Amino acid sequence: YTPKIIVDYIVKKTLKNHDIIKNPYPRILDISCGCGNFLLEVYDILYDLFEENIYELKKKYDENYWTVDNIHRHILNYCIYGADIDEKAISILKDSLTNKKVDESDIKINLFCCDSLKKKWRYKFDYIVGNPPYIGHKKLEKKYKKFLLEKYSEVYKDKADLYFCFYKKIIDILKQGGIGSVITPRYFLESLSGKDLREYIKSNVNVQEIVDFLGANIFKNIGVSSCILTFDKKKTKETYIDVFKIKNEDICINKFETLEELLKSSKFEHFNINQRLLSDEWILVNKDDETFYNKIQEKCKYSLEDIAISFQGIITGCDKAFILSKDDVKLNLVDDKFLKCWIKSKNINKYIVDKSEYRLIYSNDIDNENTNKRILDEIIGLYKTKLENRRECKSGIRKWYELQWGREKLFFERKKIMYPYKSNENRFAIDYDNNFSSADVYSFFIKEEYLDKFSYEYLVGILNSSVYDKYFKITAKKMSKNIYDYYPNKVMKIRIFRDNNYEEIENLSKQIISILLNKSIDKGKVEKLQIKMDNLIMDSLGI
DNA sequence: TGGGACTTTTTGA
DNA sequence: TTCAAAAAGTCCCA
Ligand SMILES: Cc1cc(Nc2cc(CN3CCN(C)CC3)cc(NC(=O)c3cccc(Nc4ccnc5ccccc45)c3)c2)nc(N)n1
Repeated sequence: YTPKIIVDYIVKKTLKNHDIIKNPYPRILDISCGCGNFLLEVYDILYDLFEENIYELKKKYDENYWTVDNIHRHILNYCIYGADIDEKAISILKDSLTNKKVDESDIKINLFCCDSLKKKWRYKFDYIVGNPPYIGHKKLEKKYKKFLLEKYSEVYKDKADLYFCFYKKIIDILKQGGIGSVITPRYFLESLSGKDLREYIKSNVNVQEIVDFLGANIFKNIGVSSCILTFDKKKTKETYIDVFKIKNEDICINKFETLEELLKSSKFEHFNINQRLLSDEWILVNKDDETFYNKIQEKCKYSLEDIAISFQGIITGCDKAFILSKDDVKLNLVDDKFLKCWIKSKNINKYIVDKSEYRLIYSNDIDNENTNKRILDEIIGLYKTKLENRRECKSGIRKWYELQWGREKLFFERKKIMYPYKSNENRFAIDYDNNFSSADVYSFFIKEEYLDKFSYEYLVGILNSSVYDKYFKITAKKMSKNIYDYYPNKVMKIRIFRDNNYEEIENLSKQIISILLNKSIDKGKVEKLQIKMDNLIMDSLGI
């Protein structure tokens, strides 16, 4: 059930400036009405609009048709259209619409109980409103997904969400100069699946307003990040997008009776984006952040991808059969050549890695099963059946006791920089202990030809700085509230500089490392050091 | 007695 | 062959 305030805002956004005198026959469609939250409000708005200009319509058009008593019949005959797949909800909505007036004379309501994505729509619509469903993967049928791939190939790929196709439908059946307004999951704004959908939206319609609630709990007891999209097919030359980006994600939607008061408040920020200048990922930042990002990009002559080699952690396929507590007795059964240090995301802090509390049995170095039979029978064999259900074990590529994705031994066993893949801040650490990690920690190492130009200490010094934290978070992908995705595709794009401040930055980073490593804690001074380093970085970037 | 955050491994390429 | 992205269900406490 969509919140009433958002429904009212969407309906008013679509219908407020409709010239009922010029076009007293508007077609407003809900594609996922369900109980009919949007359609009842549309009915109320239309009834008020018709009654306000009833005598003007009576004078302009047929005098006998336009009467106050006939408004209900006219709205139900020519104006309101709803579609859904639940017949009980359709009947409830039809009863609610009939009870709005209180057959007597051929009362007909244009409500359809059908698959909206498969219906052959006989005519397009002036206005479209609503909230497409959020049910995918588990709910879809094998035959249904194949039909989606064939029919909606321009927005639907692999395991993409269903509502993508709904966008494809809403644009297609929107009359020229019409208005559409929906509330959907926000994930398509920056996910790789939505690239085709975003291109389709950009090239087919004009986006007017984007309200981005980020991780705010819009829907009660549902963990979906929602956003409101308003678009039109009007012949416009400028096509600038208003963006209302939320600031406080911990708000509840009761601050005012109207969403406009919330948007106009300090809990939201507003900025304009030129649609023609949109990239393929829809960064959607304001002017100050854009200037900051542009200056940093211009100042830096190198990037992480240019000078570093990145990789993903070990994927064992069954962690319980290979990861043990470093104090476990069964580790006496394993030769120390097979044991490697193992860390988690929580082990990663700024500039350093916590001491490994776990050991990984690098079983790929076990050649035959007869020599190390004790390890296989008494440690790894406890999950052997599960290990045999892995894809590569079935295909015959991987032995049952081997790691499914053991990567390269030498990549991990070197000096390198590690970072968690999901964090609330930049946490890049130098690994001095040849630590191994799961896929929750990514790693990279400096290329040989860039070793003299760049050092690990300097890299972690600038990367953990507040400047680079803001710089990354500007374009970073947000998947949860206060949690960003630190993945190689976005991390390795980070640009880095090298100037006369290099030596002092590296020295401050080394001081921070030395303070962090020493057992007796005096960590407060690190903050002070950090501050100084940030200053230098700003002096380098002119910010 | 109800309500949200969390890391392992499955899978396309 | 192996990369890396993203899908995905179990749990507890005041
Ligand atoms: C926040 C919360 C959790 C909770 N239990 C709970 C907690 C935890 C984690 N803890 C442990 C203590 N800390 C060190 C960290 C937090 C784990 C579990 N079980 C688990 O079975 C568990 C443990 C680790 C990872 C995962 N797979 C997923 C992780 C993340 N995304 C996913 C999305 C879809 C599907 C699966 C996951 C499941 C259950 N109970 C209450 N009250 N609150």
